[PDB]
Amino acid sequence: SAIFAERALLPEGWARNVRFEISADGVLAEIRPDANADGAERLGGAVLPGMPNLHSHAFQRAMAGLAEVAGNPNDSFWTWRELMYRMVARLSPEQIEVIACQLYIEMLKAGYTAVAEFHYVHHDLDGRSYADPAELSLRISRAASAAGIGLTLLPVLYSHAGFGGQPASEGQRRFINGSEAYLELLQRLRAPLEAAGHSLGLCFHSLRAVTPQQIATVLAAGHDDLPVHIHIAEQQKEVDDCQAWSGRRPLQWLYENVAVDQRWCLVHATHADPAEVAAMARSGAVAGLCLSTEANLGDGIFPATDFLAQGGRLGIGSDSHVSLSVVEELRWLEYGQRLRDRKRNRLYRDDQPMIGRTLYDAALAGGAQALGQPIGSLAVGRRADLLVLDGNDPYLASAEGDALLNRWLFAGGDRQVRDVMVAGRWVVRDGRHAGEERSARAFVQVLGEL
Amino acid sequence: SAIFAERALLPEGWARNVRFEISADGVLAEIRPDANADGAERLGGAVLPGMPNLHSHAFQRAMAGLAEVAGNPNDSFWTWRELMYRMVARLSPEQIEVIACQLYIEMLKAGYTAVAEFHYVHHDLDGRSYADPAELSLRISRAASAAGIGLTLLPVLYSHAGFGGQPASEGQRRFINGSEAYLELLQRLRAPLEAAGHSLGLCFHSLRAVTPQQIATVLAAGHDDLPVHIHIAEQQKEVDDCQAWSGRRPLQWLYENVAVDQRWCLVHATHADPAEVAAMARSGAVAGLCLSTEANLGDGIFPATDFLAQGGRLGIGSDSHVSLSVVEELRWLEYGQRLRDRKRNRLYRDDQPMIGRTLYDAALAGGAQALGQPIGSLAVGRRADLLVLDGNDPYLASAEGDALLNRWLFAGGDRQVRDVMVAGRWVVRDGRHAGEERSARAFVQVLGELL
Ligand SMILES: N=CN[C@@H](CC(=O)O)C(=O)O
Ligand SMILES: N=CN[C@@H](CC(=O)O)C(=O)O
Ligand SMILES: [Zn+2]
Ligand SMILES: [Zn+2]
Repeated sequence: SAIFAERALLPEGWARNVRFEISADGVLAEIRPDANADGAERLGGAVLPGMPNLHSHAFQRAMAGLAEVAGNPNDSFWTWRELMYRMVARLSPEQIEVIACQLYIEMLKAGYTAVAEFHYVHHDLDGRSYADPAELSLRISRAASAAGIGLTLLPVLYSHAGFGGQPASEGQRRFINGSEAYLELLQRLRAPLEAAGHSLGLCFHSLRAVTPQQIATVLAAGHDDLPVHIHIAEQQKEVDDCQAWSGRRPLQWLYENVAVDQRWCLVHATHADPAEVAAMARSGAVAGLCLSTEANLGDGIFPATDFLAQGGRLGIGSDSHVSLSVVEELRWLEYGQRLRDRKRNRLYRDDQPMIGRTLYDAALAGGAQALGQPIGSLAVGRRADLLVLDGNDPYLASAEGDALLNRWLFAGGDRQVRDVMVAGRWVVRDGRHAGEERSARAFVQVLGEL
Repeated sequence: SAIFAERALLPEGWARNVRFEISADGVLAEIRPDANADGAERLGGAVLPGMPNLHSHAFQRAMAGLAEVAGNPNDSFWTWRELMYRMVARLSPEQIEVIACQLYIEMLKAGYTAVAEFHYVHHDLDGRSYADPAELSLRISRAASAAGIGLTLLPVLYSHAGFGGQPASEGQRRFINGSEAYLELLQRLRAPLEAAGHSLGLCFHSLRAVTPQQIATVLAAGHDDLPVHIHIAEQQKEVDDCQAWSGRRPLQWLYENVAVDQRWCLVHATHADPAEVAAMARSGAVAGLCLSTEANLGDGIFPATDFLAQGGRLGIGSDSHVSLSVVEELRWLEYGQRLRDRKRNRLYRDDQPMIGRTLYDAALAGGAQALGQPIGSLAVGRRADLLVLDGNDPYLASAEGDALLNRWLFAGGDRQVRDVMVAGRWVVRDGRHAGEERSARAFVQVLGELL
């Protein structure tokens, strides 16, 4: 089928009167600027590539905002995690699926067209495996199918409570697999994920949760085409503990011991010294920045200006899902750099002075790379994932090109996203998703159960 | 008239089945918890007092988001300011009113029910006064009335380009009044403002823009019942320059030379050292925190936890209007403290662990004080200014009490605000303002004219 955009952000920049042909399998087949609409569906506003969400723990949306209660004069990431543990202890397979489906609907409405699910809840309530060990992974895939969002599933290897292979704690029992069970899970998942059109990646929870020898095992297992994700250097405590264990910082240790490259997504990477920042940018790995969660958890501020100046690659994730907003993540990525430096206009390129466009270009590319999917740009052969902004909005209607990105990302909000397409299929129209009522009804029931 | 809420945040806390009686003049006449909804409008979700917006420069909304372009390797507040000066040089009285009306509609949709307009654009393009010196102030009052938002107009005394009574620059010419002209402007405004149900306050632009003697003149002029607002200590450069001028920091200087009290709103106050924070808290002045604008301009992070812990009073303002969101300001107020300390759950009270409720309670109280209006709480004798959240939203519907505030402020957004009432009149219903279509058409045309 064909769609027609008066304005669209193409790989070479903004274009006018672009007619897109989309094949039956949801792939961009033809892109012609300066064309006639000729029968094609005339879109209602400016068209951009959809934004990949490169980091998600779906079930956490259920408790989003609920952990904002002072129980200590020094509440932190670590007291929060205790609360997150107590909540994950109670989740049934059915509740996990309902929460995921609801979350993916909200993601779509925000302009996220594909998600990397960093999925570590594997087993039953007492830590025993389900009859089908892939139970919860399969439910995540079905939820994504139900919402219609792109999906890279990252089943997570989690084995230990801390550096040096500390025994897993009771709070972590639903997460735990040895390497053999983990590799078997990856194998079980190939057939169903392939049928769904969904993607797969390798994933270590963190250097706290797996041993160096386990990393070696998984990396030698022959899945050499898959993305590799890991939480790293999010909290100073992890840095300190790594130092006491190895005499190295986390990112420093990773680069000394593992052949980190473009396959890799380093989630957070918050506490990266100048040498670590340099190593990251050189490697072509993607920094997975989750700005709203990092602020919510008091993680700190990433050295994004230094990283970007050295050619670093990044993308955004909603992580704990306290925020589901492309606008908020990109805006406060920039604003955090401004608050630190006490200056404006921090994240731009030598060839691109526009801040919004710099942020959007970056997150699109990093996100696509991290998910391992053919997305993040409107070019022939890429998947037809896109969003349509509000053409009747006075700020956007009066703006042109990159000025329009600035109006949206810095002066506007989520409501300016009106229509959302994933793999050639309209999943949000005029702010509405066809599954929203049914999902909200099931979701509110689950919230009551929790 | 009468409305009925299944849940409402009253001054004593959350209550159920609250019937509100509203007088003909839009004042809360009776508030009855655990009542029935007979002959009263059944409200569609949780009811909260409306949020005062304690600091606004309306015209800046027209340029919001457009100054996000690297022009230098390390862009400054002062390069932005020159950019703002460039648009102000073009604004007509009509454009001013149209921008303000549109802005105030958007504010209402976000849950802001009253605004303090920190208004310093006074004169014609060449710096000469309009035939009616109050022309542009009156335009602001007329726009607030068209939107239906509560208004405290703060005409700004602006006389100088810098400490020590430096001559004002050409770019500042539309702002400039001497003390006597400013005081006459205040007198001219009293009748039309009261006729519209609007309030007035005293306002000095900053310590850079007025002299100590001008401050003394204005404060001695007999308007002892009005709020007093001032931009202070926003940028490190102002701190450095004040120090070079007086041997004192800006807040330190103000407290040493002026009787600062509960009438005062100190806008930004970002660079406050420990002694200055203590003096602010002890004085009962309101800190006017404009979080989105402060982040956008790279001002820095206010010591909100230290200030709050000592009994400090605060409220929020949208300032340059890059953001129009009660959610965003309160959320990033807390989050800024989290990023600085690398800890969670920062702004709480000894008697209130709930972060959302701590933030809302504080901003309501400080906002109301700073505006000098009878707002900020649902109590008999206060104005019927309120918002209704979305009762169909699954996050809110499944929450009770302060948990509901946490879901909204930390996990939700502006769209959860559905209905908004100011002075007993519905001005937003189901997310829609009746004047939005007319306003947007005039507004988009003005944007075309300016840009
Ligand atoms: N924001 C971090 N969340 C992590 C916590 C961890 O790294 O242990 C997690 O959900 O597993
Ligand atoms: N955020 C700063 N705005 C101020 C600038 C100033 O203090 O000169 C203003 O609009 O007057
Ligand atoms: Zn994570
Ligand atoms: Zn201001």
